[PDB]
Amino acid sequence: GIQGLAKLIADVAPSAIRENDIKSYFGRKVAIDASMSIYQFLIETTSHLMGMFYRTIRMMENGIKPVYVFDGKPPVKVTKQHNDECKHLLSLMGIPYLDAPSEAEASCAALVKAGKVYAAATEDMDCLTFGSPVLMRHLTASEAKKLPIQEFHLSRILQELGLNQEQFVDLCILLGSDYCESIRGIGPKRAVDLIQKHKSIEEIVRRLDPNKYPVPENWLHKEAHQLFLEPEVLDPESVELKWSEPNEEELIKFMCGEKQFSEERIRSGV
Ligand SMILES: Cc1ccc2ccc([C@H](C)Oc3cn4c(c(O)c3=O)C(=O)N3CCOC[C@@H]3C4)cc2n1
Ligand SMILES: [Mg+2]
Ligand SMILES: [Mg+2]
Repeated sequence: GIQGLAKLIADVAPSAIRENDIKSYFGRKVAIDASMSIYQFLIETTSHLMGMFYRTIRMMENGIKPVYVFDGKPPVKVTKQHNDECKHLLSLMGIPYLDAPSEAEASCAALVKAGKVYAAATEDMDCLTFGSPVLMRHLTASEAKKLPIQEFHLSRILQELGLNQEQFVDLCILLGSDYCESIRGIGPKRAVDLIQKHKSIEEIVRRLDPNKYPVPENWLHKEAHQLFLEPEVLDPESVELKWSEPNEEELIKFMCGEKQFSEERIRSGV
């Protein structure tokens, strides 16, 4: 995640965010961060299946064509069983899924950048740092929250901030990422100003007062910078997204027979 990034974009580049009704995404393909979704559904339980079933029905009823992306090896805990059960449900629902080689959000970004889908759906702001042109938030949110879809357009973030993607990555590192430490005492607005002036963490560090703003020791900022700009992602040319007919009888055998959900409920959803 990126600490304070959504708040910063709302304060300093508000035209990069649009709040939209779910009906406005008719006909669009979306790459869902399935790993972040199942985690949210979990926050033997069946809420990973309840969430995946109902939020997927919601997307399809609004004309959205979702593809679910699952995490691979890393560069409340979601288990192999949760992922396997969700994939089994997705297959019987006729919804496509992809296994990312590493972070799902980086591979959802790759699908958007390649033009395979319109947007990446995740609450994780790392998706923008990994370079997704469009990020949609609150797509899988409970109807109890009645949240609009919060869409971020990365090009307008870069445009309002007067930055390229390399500089934006260094800004996110200074904001506080999960790949390395940030510099203590430099807040979000000061980090924007420093990057706009000096462009890189390298040019900032050679200027900071070591008495005032020392940098972390064994700082992995170069490795973090490289992972965001060149992430390990799925090859979008190997992807052909297809959606098929849900298998109602098998969905009943799995959700009702094996997982004890209501038959009338599952049948009405199918
Ligand atoms: C509830 C909630 C809503 C939004 C949130 C945004 C960001 C974050 C933190 C700071 O960052 C991340 C957390 N996670 C993941 C990320 O990539 C990540 O960057 C992730 O992939 N998974 C895999 C499945 O297991 C859970 C993890 C969750 C936590 C959040 N928590
Ligand atoms: Mg992340
Ligand atoms: Mg993730």
